[PDB]
Amino acid sequence: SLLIRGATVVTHEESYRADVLCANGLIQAIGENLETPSGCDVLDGGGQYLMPGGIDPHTHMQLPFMGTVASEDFFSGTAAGLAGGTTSIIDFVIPNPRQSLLEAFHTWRGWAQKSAADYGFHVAITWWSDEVAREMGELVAQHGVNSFKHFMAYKNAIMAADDTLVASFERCLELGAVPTVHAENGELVFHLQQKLLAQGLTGPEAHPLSRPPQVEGEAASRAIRIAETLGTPLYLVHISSREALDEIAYARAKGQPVYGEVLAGHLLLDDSVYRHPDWATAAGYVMSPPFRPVEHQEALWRGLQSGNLHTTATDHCCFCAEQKAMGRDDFSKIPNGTAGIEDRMALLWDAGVNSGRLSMHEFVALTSTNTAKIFNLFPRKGAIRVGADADLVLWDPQGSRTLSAATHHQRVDFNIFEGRTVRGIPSHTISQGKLLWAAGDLRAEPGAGRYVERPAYPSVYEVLGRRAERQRPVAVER
Amino acid sequence: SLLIRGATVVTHEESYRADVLCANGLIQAIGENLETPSGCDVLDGGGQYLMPGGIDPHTHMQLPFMGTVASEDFFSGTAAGLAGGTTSIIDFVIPNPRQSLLEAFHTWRGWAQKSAADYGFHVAITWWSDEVAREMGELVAQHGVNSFKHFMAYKNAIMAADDTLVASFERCLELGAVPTVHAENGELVFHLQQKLLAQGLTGPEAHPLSRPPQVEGEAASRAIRIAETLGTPLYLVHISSREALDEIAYARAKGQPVYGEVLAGHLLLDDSVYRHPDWATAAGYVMSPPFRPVEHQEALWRGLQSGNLHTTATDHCCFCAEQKAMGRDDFSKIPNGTAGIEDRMALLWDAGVNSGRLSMHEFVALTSTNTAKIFNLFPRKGAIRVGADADLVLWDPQGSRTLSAATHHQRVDFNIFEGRTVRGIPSHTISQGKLLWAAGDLRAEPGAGRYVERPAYPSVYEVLGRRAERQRPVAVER
Amino acid sequence: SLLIRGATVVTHEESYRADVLCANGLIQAIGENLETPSGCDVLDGGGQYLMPGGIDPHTHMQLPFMGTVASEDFFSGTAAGLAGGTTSIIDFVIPNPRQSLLEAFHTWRGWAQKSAADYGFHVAITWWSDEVAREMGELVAQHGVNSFKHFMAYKNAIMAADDTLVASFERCLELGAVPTVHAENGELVFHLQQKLLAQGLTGPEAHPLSRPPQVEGEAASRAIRIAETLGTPLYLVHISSREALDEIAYARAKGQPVYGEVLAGHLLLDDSVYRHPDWATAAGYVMSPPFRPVEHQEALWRGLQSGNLHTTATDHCCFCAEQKAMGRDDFSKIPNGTAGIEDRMALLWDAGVNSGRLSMHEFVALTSTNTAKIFNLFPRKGAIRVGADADLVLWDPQGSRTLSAATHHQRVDFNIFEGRTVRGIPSHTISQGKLLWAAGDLRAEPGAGRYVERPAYPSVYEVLGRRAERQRPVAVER
Amino acid sequence: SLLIRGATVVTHEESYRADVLCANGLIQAIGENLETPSGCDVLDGGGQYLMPGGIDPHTHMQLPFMGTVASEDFFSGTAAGLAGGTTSIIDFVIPNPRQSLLEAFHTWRGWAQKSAADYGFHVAITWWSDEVAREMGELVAQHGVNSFKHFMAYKNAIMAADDTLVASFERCLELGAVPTVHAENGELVFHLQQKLLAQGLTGPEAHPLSRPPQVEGEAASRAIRIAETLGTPLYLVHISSREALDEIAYARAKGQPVYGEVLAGHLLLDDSVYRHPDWATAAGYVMSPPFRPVEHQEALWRGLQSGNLHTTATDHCCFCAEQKAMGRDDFSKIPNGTAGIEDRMALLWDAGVNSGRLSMHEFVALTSTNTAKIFNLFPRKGAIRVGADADLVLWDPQGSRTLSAATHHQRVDFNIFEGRTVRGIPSHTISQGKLLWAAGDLRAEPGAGRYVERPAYPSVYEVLGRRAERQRPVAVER
Ligand SMILES: [Zn+2]
Ligand SMILES: [Zn+2]
Ligand SMILES: [Zn+2]
Ligand SMILES: [Zn+2]
Ligand SMILES: [Zn+2]
Ligand SMILES: [Zn+2]
Ligand SMILES: [Zn+2]
Ligand SMILES: [Zn+2]
Repeated sequence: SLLIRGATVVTHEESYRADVLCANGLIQAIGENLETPSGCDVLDGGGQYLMPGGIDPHTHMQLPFMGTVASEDFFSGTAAGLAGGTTSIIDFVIPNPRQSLLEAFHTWRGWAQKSAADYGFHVAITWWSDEVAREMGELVAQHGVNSFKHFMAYKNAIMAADDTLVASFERCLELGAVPTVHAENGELVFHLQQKLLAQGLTGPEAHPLSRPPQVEGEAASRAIRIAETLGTPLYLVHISSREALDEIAYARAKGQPVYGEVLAGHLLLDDSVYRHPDWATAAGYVMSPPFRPVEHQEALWRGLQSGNLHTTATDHCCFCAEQKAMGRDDFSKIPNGTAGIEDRMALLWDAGVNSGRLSMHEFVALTSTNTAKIFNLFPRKGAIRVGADADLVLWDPQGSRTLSAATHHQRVDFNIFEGRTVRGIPSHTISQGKLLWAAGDLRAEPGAGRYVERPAYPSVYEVLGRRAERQRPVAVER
Repeated sequence: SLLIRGATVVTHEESYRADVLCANGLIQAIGENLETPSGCDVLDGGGQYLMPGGIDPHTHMQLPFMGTVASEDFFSGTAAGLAGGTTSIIDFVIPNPRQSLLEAFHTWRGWAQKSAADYGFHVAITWWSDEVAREMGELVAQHGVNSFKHFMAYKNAIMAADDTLVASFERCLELGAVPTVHAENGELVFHLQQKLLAQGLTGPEAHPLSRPPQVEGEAASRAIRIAETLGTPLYLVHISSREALDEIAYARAKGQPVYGEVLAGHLLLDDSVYRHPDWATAAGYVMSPPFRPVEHQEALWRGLQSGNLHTTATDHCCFCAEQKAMGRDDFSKIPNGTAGIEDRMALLWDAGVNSGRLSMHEFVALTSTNTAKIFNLFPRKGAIRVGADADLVLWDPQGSRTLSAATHHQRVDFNIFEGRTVRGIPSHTISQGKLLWAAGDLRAEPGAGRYVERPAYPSVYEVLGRRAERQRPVAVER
Repeated sequence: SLLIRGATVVTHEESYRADVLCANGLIQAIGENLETPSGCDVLDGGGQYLMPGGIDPHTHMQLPFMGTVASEDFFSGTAAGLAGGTTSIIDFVIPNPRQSLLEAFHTWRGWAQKSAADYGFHVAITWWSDEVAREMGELVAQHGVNSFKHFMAYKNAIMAADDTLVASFERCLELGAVPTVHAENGELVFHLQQKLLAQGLTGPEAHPLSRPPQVEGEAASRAIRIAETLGTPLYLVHISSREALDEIAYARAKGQPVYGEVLAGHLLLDDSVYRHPDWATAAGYVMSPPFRPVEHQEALWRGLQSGNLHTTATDHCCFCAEQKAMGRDDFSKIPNGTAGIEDRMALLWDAGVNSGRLSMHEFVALTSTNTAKIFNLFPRKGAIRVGADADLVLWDPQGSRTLSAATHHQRVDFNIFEGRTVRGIPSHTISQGKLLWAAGDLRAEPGAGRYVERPAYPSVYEVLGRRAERQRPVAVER
Repeated sequence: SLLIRGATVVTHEESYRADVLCANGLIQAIGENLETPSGCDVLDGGGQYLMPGGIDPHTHMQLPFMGTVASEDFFSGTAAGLAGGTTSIIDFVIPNPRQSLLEAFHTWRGWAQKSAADYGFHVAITWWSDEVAREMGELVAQHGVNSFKHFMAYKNAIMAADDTLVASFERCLELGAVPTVHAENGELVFHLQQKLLAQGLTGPEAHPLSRPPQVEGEAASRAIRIAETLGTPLYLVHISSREALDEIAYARAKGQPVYGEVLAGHLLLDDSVYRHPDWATAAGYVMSPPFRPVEHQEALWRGLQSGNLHTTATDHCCFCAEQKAMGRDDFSKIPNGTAGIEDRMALLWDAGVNSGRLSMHEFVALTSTNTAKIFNLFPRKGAIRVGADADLVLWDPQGSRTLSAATHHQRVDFNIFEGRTVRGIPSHTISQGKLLWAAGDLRAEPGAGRYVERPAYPSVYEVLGRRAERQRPVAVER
């Protein structure tokens, strides 16, 4: 039991002064001057904002990938998220091609058991068969999964060509699941990788050039039009480019339910990082899609302000220096990914709220609420109201923090925002009504987190069903 | 006290089964299986949706205009809104040029005392001076006004040119008031009127021709760029054209807070109505901006679906055949306006929700919540939650109604949708906790409604303030 | 706008020939041979007195009371007032014991929405608690209330005992509010009722005997000495007895601000009405305090001439024959109250001015100006001057009226001055600058009236503050 | 022309912030921020109260009386008033017995010529005849007299017995004039003087004992009951006693128009002053009626608070020590009279307003407005309104003054309030639009004052006529 007193509550749509009482993992009461019940502890939020805790819908804790295993595991990752105000995640079960989805699912459940805060899974469709379709049904009905990931890159690995995307998206529709997509054209990437390697361009500066922005635009257009065609919603992960974002706006402008995710890295970093002359420094930044020329960062902010990008995530996929160095003589073999779970909320607040680019309300929407609506977890999560999960962050608008690999809780030796100072930080993080992060002190305990099931058929399927019924074809009499 | 039992509650975000208890003007409790307190009636809403009652932010009850007085008054018009599910209105105080705003405000407050449902005012800036600027402050500080209308058409009457728009918008920023605008280029309208009359085209068929869609798009661009330049939000009334909508989309794509209102008539009728062979019929459709060719309807529906249009309203401004007939020999003298307060919600439900263009949540957002947020009345209005005003509509998705001047409650002899049959209707309407419409029985009572005051500084001005500091000029030294 | 021409202006202090221009709710100009602005209507007031319209600070429109509801509602009652030259009222919010003051105020505000002329509210303190005290402060700071009513009668219902009277009067002093009192000793009344009923004396003739004059004198004494002890002003409603009037005179002769109100009915009728041979007719007169032996009348006229009574009112509280008949076998169950709003001015004029007891100036003082000063509405009301509200009555000293239920506009089947003919009548009544009564034609409109907010700390509080300083207790050292 | 800027206007009934513009002897405008018209001087009234100038309706400038002539003359007396905030006086024409009234009038007009501020006369009826009766008519019709003084004391000089009172009062009624009376029983005074002196009690301490309070109460009773009987108003000068005040209260409580004037001396001093061991000090206080035992002072304050005393004045009748000393061996030969014209307003303000005994509005009523109303000069005087005479005083509540014969401007060697310190004083005094007292400086000019006519029939005669219509006695037939 925990009563937060004196703060201003801030939701995705309003702000008001009120105390919030938590017990048994839930919000119990919200109102002015509530009394403390005996047993309960008190937290003074005077001068602070109390917001729904962050949901990071894009994590890869201890992912085996590109020859190795991410250096952050489910506990260290989730604990670091907590230190940064993030209170739940959604990670990805990634079966190898031809591996049973269910078997990969149970393996991933075993790995995620050590989570310190709430977690769930998307499941990736890395090959296709009747078995796959059947196992998707089983995951939805029995394992609380309602979203499936598709990768349009990684040729001769896990790439889904059209036949798969069509068949899988069709199945998603049958199941009321949300297809999500990593959108980059895998043929062009493969092709550009070979050509650049053949020219002797082997360093990280080659990485951006192996996948310039139109490669992402193309795949997005494609995913979106497959989606339009089969009558499914669509969530595109890590949008980095104007081209991809413009495809998103074009589709929403026709009334299509398409949602975009953006990472802080793509909002704040440009592709000059990859030309850095220290190898390890430049490789620190190697992720897909890569950081982009500067005109792209402002397009993405505009996307957030105009309602064409809807959520923020980190794609938290950590590799240490020695692991990155696997691609020392071949950039295509640098394990791809950057850390960011701890730093998402602060970076977005600092660059977005302080600048007056975003409101506090949009900050909540973009850090928790939209993700929760999209994946059918609202108002269980991403909401301050009676009966909702007690996942909250007490935000100190004038608190200072300098981001650094020497000081972060992320178990990785590199921070893409090394040396950056932000104003506005999580002074306290509450998960399941417990205080897990309190002014410098992290109290994450392995296994405290719960697996979060997400029901099928978010509400967008209502609307889609009325549309499909309205446009059912009818034969000419004769 | 009134208990609405057995319905599905539908808000701007979600749908869930619960009972809602109203008393003393407010929603007191929401939940399943609520007990009936002693002395409270019960309403059975099984198989029905219970939604916030509609807010129509654009009405002109008993307006004196174009040489006469609108045939619907504040009583009959609010009563008619109630019969159609609309529970509050915002109307316009329109001073003559050189007439004191406070004086016209007090005349309109006198006329509105007969309202049967909650009501409020925007106040129009029809001329400029220091005194006008002073009176604006007093209206905001003392009389619950937080928005000011400007007309960009009506040359040689109430048109505001650039010098007034600039001075007034600047005053709005200082006061935390939202500037709203009627966007048509008045010089062009004037020119084309003169020219059509010179050509010998004096009939109603000449009206759309006198104000083609680019005249709206120009003026929209202008007011929008003025707003951008001075750092204010902007609300555009009765957007009817692709051109204006495209200007709004363009502005919003750059992060600018621009809002757009649309009428059901502009969503559903085209300009063929002006060619009707019966003079009075043609004249009945005469309003500004006029009905447009079909491509514009489609573009406006997509606007609603993409979030570039935000509110619905009616521009409820009623004149009977004998009043319209004042322009018998000169289309420019036909009093401009049509009726719609009663029909807005069902028109929109029937066209948007049954077709699957809009979800029920977006219907709620477009008919109340968004208006409420924009004008700083949320969650007092547009919300089903404890403490909120008990303004509600119970909606029968299988009910039917044919729109007709023979049977509508609007005190006017013409309906622009004569003969249209809708499916999905308001079975019951509740205002201030009272059952004012019940399945064919209208129980509106003169005077019952309250003047609704709207606090200044909706949250958008906070964001703008931070934005302004960030982008302030900095002198060169040295 | 309204030009009243050729009348003699009669105020609380002077009479002079002048024309009076009304526009925008207010008196715009006063002067000899004013010019008629175009659009303005002219009212010919030749040979008439133009006085401030009547204020009746004691009404109970549609009161639920003694197991029923008054037959006059806020529209019918205020329309009737207007026809009788009365242009505004103060009515009473009467919470049930243990009911929130705010909740009652809100209910009453909704019932008064239908009022046709300006109206206000006193709020009754019918029980006591910290929350009552808080609510009193809120009514005063936000809801325009500056007077609180207490009942010393009605044992075992809403009686305020001495602990409540002290606690409330002290709270009124804190808030700059005026305490008002219904002064009868509830315990004596309770006791005499039981006694008379046990003797089998069940008819209306018992009603006066159940509450003889000394019961009023005692309560008045008590409320006055409480007020004196705590340092507050005091207003005593409906003074009917020599004894209570002598208590007011005694207090005032020691420099205490005590005000007294009187009804025309206690000026003009005596207790023989209760021995009427027709049950229903005797019952028609039952109100509290009841009508008195005849020497009380003459004492009250003298109160008015000496400045020991200050206001006139009606305690307008209407019950039809059927409702009175609820006490057919038990006088204590006959609903208490009589009608008067329409008749007060003419009755006072005819008995007071025509006989020469009172000057015309005293008549204005007693009918509007004093009430206005006492409750902090002077000179907004009860004054003829530029800028005051245009609430005016045009009084024809040669006119004549026979009072009758058959023709009065009060919605009740009984008039306590049935068959009385008066000389000097209101020919026209103007409220908010509109002509609402005119030579026999009532043109009152539902809802037209406005809620009139009354500020705290009328000027008697400055004097009491300096008194209190001079009387401060000085300690002796240790 | 004089603009008085930034003061708070204080009247007999309200206060409000406004400037006041005077020109041509008159108030021209009253409003917030008035422009200084050219030619006009400006007076900074910031932080001060602007009030109608005092009217002293009881002065005896250079009166021949008790074998000598009053040491103050019309110029020095009116000058002194100005310095004390008094702007107009009413003095007395006192003809000798058998002397023509017109004759004494013209002499007194010659005397009053030198006045520095506005002045008028009452005329004393010191004997009776058909000629006296005729001349009274002439004085009212041609010389702007509307009030006649009667002396009930001074046996064997100017005393009017009952037959003169009756005939003069009846004649006042025929002419529309107001009877005023010095009420002491002359026979009892004469007897007591004789008896005190035969006892050898020749000192000033015998002076009070020669005319104890009941001698005043008796004459007041008698004057009142004459007025009542003949149907006239009545103004009683210098009331000093409980007894007389109680007769006033009793008469007013029968609805009779009787007014009471009081002097600061009788509010503030007691009879112990006549016992001072120094002869000439004790003789300084000798006037009629004498100062009284302390209980009379609190009773008079209460008469003022209760509305049984109506005006303040001074009976300004100055004699120096050597003239007083004429009664060194015989108190009955001490010329009677004290000074106070200069001190009235400050004494009343300090003792009445600072104490919280009176409001500031009451202070204005008591120092000018009621006198004005009573003698038919309202609103020419005693009023702050457009068209009134610009007689005004600017009051500095924080100013201080110590009253001394050594420093006052009154041309007399004695001050009955020597050494008394007052808080609240007139800083500036304006008469006929001109600043005559300012910052400690007097600028009075001999002859500047005008003679002020008072028209007959003040409105009290309207009420009285209504009564006399109703007293038609009717013969018996059945
Ligand atoms: Zn990816
Ligand atoms: Zn990823
Ligand atoms: Zn418009
Ligand atoms: Zn409009
Ligand atoms: Zn009562
Ligand atoms: Zn009452
Ligand atoms: Zn005298
Ligand atoms: Zn005298």
